[PDB]
Amino acid sequence: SEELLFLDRETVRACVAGVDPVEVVESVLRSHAAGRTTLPAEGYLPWENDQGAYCRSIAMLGAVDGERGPTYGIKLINAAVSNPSIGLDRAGGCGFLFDPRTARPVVLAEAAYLSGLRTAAYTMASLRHLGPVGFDAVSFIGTGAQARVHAALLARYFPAVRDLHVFDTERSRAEAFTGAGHTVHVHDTAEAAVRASHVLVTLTTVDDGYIPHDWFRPGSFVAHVSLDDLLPEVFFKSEALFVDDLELIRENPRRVLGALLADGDVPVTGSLGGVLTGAVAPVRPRDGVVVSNPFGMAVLDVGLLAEVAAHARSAGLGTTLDLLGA
Amino acid sequence: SEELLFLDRETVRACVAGVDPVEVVESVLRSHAAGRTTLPAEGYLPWENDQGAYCRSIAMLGAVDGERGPTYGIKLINAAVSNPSIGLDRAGGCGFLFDPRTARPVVLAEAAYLSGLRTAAYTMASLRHLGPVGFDAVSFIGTGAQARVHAALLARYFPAVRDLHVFDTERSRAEAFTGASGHTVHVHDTAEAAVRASHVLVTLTTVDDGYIPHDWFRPGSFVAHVSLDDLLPEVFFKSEALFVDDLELIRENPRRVLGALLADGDVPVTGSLGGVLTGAVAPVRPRDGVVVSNPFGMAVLDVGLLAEVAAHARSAGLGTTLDLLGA
Repeated sequence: SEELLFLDRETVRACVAGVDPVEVVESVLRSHAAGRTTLPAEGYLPWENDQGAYCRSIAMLGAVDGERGPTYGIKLINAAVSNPSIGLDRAGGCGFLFDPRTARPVVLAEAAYLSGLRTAAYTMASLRHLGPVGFDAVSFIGTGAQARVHAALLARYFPAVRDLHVFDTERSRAEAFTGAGHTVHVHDTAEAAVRASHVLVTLTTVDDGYIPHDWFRPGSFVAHVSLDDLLPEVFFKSEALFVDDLELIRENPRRVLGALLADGDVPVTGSLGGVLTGAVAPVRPRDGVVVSNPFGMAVLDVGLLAEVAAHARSAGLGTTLDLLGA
Repeated sequence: SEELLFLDRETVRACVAGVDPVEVVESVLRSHAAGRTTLPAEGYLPWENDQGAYCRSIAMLGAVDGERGPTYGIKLINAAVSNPSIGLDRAGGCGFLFDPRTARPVVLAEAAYLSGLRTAAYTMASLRHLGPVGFDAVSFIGTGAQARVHAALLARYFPAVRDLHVFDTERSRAEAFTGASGHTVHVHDTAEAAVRASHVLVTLTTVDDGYIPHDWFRPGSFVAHVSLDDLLPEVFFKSEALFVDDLELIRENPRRVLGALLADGDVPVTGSLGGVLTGAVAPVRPRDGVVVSNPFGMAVLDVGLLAEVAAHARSAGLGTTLDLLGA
């Protein structure tokens, strides 16, 4: 017999509602800091569709030798730059978990929601350890699927947050955004949104940097999820600068922090994993801006899918696919 | 709005029955020779299970611009060396096709059978062009899932083959091996005895060290080196001819004996089977020596075959729709 536990997006959502995704992200970060994760070279398949738009499949294997037992899996994320044009999310795809004994794929999950949830759970972990204590407002630049899942996790982990201050270059999207106990304030300018609070999450798709140091209040934090919004001076003038994995950042010099690392020394304080293990002291905002610049690690998605699968099994959720059919 | 066409093993089996897998492999090999493929590096995740046995996941992406236009996909194939000793096929996994316009996964198939089928189809293509003509015997070293599908394709593509000469380090596996209905199986008690019993050998083991010297081969012999680590270096060096699938791809995996030899100096590589199929290199059939075929294995062949299977499934009304989103 050859079987797959199949978890569609609505099932993955239900499982995430029933587990602690921030606790899982912190556990995998501690495993990674201890050299107890494996992130092999990605499979990368680029092409151009018939309307000459950039398309790709990225196959991201990962292993966690973690705080329960070993986990093995893959995240497969595919994107077409032309998808939004025809009403589709840019990215879509699937994740598997592998049986430690037999290496068989035993779980298949929709993965594009789980990818956004992983990113938001890292943001929450970063705010817990490195953010201002007690912030009651958050600013978003960009108000799509990523803002919705960040807002959902703010309601779970930061109930003091009652006000979201949003800007989107697509004004109609900003006006449609409702969050998750949240009053939404739509601003005419990115500047107004940043100045309206002590906590910024950038969730754009921009290539050109535009956020100067001057926009931040003293005692501010930015989760640089979109990776190309902050001007170089913000990194150099930062009160503290925390990454997920400095080697991943250095290997991606098309993003501004990676580009700066190739020009010479940058004042990187450390990794959030380093903070979680006690290898580096946390720095919360006081006089300046604390910058969090995570590249994103598929070992987080593998760790989250293992927790989601364990929940699905004990709660009898999802469908069994027979791979043979007899 | 996120639907997969799901093809289980028996459904894939049914589809392969109605297509020409060797014709599909030859077509993709010609596309590959012309540079109308993309063959990224394979993704590799190895580990040690709690029995202490070698396990791995291999993620193999590929693209072909061929008979159905551009095709994109992946084979995810995982193996544990311990599986057979607990009564499971060594390898299992899944394949996808991607939409050319959106890149979304749109077909999911069981892949272990179709993996074996692709390997066997390349063996048949290699025998058609580079084998002895009219051979009526084949030897196998290793008698598992790979040998069963090789025997299935011998029955279709080389009906003259009446006798299979087999050896397995576990004789119970060799005794269990039947081939297809037109085959007589002769179990031999050593790998040498199996090799000397015919002029065509397929190595289907999971060994890491070479043991087959040049001396074992009759003159006018052929070896399909599927298992990649069975032949000693002297077999490559003394070969009457030596054909690869992709010489650069073999170069980039020095773990395997041919790759290792290319690292150290000159090896008499004749060319690729794709090169034979397009006319870039002359075929050499066995005459006085041994002809060696050493295919590393290329995902573009899996993607081409899965595209042909998926088109057949649609036409036949086979497979089930999965919803990736739900209610």
